[PDB]
Order: sequence, then structure tokens, then C-alpha cells
Amino acid sequence: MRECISIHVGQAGVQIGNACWELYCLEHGIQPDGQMPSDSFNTFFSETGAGKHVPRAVFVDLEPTVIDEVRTGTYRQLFHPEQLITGKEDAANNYARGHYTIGKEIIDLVLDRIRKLADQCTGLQGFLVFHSFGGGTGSGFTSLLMERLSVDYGKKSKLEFSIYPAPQVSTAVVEPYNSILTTHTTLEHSDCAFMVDNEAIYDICRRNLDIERPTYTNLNRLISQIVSSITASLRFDGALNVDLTEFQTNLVPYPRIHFPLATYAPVISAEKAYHEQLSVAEITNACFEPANQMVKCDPRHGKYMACCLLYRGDVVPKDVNAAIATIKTKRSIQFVDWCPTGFKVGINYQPPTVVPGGDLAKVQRAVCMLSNTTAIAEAWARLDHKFDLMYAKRAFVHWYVGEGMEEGEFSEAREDMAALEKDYEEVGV
Ligand SMILES: Nc1nc2c(ncn2[C@@H]2O[C@H](COP(=O)(O)OP(=O)(O)OP(=O)(O)O)[C@@H](O)[C@H]2O)c(=O)[nH]1
Ligand SMILES: [Mg+2]
Repeated sequence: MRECISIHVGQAGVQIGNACWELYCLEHGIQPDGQMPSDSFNTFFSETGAGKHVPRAVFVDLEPTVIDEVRTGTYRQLFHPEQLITGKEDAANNYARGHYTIGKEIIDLVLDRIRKLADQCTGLQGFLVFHSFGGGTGSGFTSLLMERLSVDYGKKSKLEFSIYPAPQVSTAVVEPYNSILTTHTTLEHSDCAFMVDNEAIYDICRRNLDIERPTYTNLNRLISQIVSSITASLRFDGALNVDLTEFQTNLVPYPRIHFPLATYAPVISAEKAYHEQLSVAEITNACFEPANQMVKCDPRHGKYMACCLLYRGDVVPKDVNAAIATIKTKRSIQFVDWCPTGFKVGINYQPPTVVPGGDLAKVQRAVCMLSNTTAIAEAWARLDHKFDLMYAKRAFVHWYVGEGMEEGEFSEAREDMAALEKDYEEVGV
């Protein structure tokens, strides 16, 4: 058994962290008090003499209001007080403030509390980092944390769960700056990053769940399902993606191109009284629909470098192969010339767990497709354009420079993103 430490940074990371661990507890049969009347799950949960199952997680925010909801919440007994770290004042949507100014005053405390968790590990695999691109803390502090983690734990793999900003879901005007700034700094320290576009989850919640104006709870519960499908292989016995290393090996050919696209199916409204259960072929076909992707883009106009299929539920290997073989002769799936046109398949026999009273209906079978497509570069292009619009006038720059950051960092970060777009283009045809 090899352990995994989850790190939740800023409001987005913390709130999503809440949704994930709520789900993890439901899947493993762990009550909020920590007791488990019923190993692979020990990778995410430590055990006390009392039989309490404690999440191997760290919550960090530069202001206390978000984490305070955890300290007083349903799962207040689940986490050790040390795991919940809060500062006085936040980064004010300022990357520089979160990274340089405030980050310096709390980084040592965070690393020390993380060290506590690392000493409880017989063989730490690495870290799972949850954060937003837009927040001053989510962008600024995360990148600093990732840098220090690479120093203190060089040999440990680091995975990211990033929240891509969207105007439909409460963004600030400066969030394109923070997104580029954090991607640049974190790029060399992240082995594999799963971007989650708030616009895509917003639309999935409106389309499939019939929620006119989705809340953070609606969004996070949907995100948690995807995150759970990604980490299920680490928490259950699963011959595929058994360790953090396999994620890079199976999905990341080139170090810089470490942004796999996630696609989930099926998403059924719980209010839908009458619904027939979808077959293995039907949910597999839904993996190739842009509407079911976590990031808004067109894989039809890109090339695949890797593809992995993560099934959960009543899924027989026979039906999976029959579906894959059929899909290849009907769909337009273009792989890169230098890569094997194939699929890595993983099956978890326990069906997806859903939050009681949630918006998501219980299904017999579901699948999460992780595909490294050059089409995800569309998200970088959209983000880089917004950066260019503001940076051309040097709008809002004075705020970052005021925090100790140099003007050069902006251009340095943008040039790195420009190189990243070029890399995706070269890798196509
Ligand atoms: N999906 C999702 N996105 C969130 C959530 N909370 C915040 N966000 C997004 O995060 C971005 C703002 O960053 P925050 O995480 O709130 O800020 P922060 O990381 O706390 O940093 P500060 O600026 O110091 O408060 C916006 O684009 C929000 O849409 C959440 O619970 N779920
Ligand atoms: Mg905040």
C-alpha cells in the first residue's frame, strides 16, 4: 500500500475538496464521525486506535470564512484540526499577493503540517492539488506550494485538479492574469493536470440536470463524480492507474503536454422519474460527445496521444470490447502518427455512488474517459487572448507589481503559454 496526500488551496479547492471527501466517505462506507463498520482505501484514509478513518488531506486558505464552514460542518469530526489551516486576510484575486506577499507568511506552516501527514506514510506516492486558476490564493499560493513540494519531495508525483475560469460562474476580470501566471510557474512542477472548465459544468448542469442557475454545490457535486472516477483506481483494486506514476506514463507523452481531457457519462437528473439504464455501448459513445466534456473544445479537430476508459458498475469486459471495436469504425478518432491507436480500459465493479438528496440519479454503469487531445489547446487560446487584451494596455498590472512581482514575469509567463500553444500545434499533423 502506497499513500496519497490531497491538498486543497483557496475557496474553490476547499469547497471541491468538501464535495470529494463527502463522496469518498459514501463510497467506502465511512460515516462523517470517521467510523467505518466494514487496504486500498488506506491510500486516502489513515486509521486511529479508536477506529476513526482520517482523510490524508490538508485544507489551506488565506482567510478563514471558507474553511470555517468545514470546522462547523457535517464533517467537522472527520478532519484533524491541524489539517485545517487559515490565514487572516486573502490574496484579493491577486496572484502576486497570494504567491509573494501573503504566501511567505504561511508557506512554512503549511509545509510543516503536510510533513506531519508525510511521516504517517509508509510509502508516499505524492500529492493531489485542488485549486482555481482565478483566485489569488488558488493561483498564487498553489504555484509557491508546488515549487516547495518539488524541493522537499523531489521524487514524489504531483497531480492537479484545476478550475478553469468562466464568466458564467463568478469570475473576476483579473482571473486571465492569475491563470497564465500560475500555469507558467506550476508547469514544470506538475506531472499531470486535470482542467475543469466552469462553463462546461455549468452547461452540463443546465442541460442534463435542468438547473437554470447552478450553485457551487451543484457544480462541486458534479466535479466530485469526475474526480472520484479519476481517483477510484487509487482507492479500490484497479490494475489500471494503480499509482500516481501511471497517470503520466499512460496519458502524458511529452512533459509540457500534461493536460488530459475528461469526459463523463451518463449524467441523469434525479428528478427524472422514468429512465431506462444505458448500455455499455451507449455510455461509451457518449464519451465522444463534446457536450459531456469537462473542457469546452472540439476533439474532432485535434489528435489523440492517449486514451483511457474508466468504467464503474455492471460492466462486463465482453460489452466494453464490443463497444470500442464498433466505435472505431463509426467515429472519427484521429491518433498521432507516433502513437498506438488503442485504449487502456479499467473496470471497477461497484457502481457510482451518489449523494442522497443530490441532483444526480443513481446509475447501473458509468464511464470516465481520460484523453490527451491537442484540442484542449483551444482553452489556452481563449485564455491567452483575454490576457493579451488587457496586457496590451497594461490594465491592472500596477496591482501585481505593487506586491513585489516584476513586469517581466507577465511577459515571461505569456511567452511560455505562447510556446505551449505552439507545442500543441506541432504535435497535431
Ligand atoms: N467549481 C467551483 N469553482 C469555484 C468555487 N469557488 C470558487 N470558484 C471559482 O474560483 C474563482 C475564484 O477563485 P477563488 O478560489 O474563489 O479564490 P481564492 O482561491 O480563495 O483566492 P483569494 O483571491 O485570495 O480569495 C472563480 O472563477 C470561481 O468561479 C467552487 O466552489 N466551485
Ligand atoms: Mg478566498
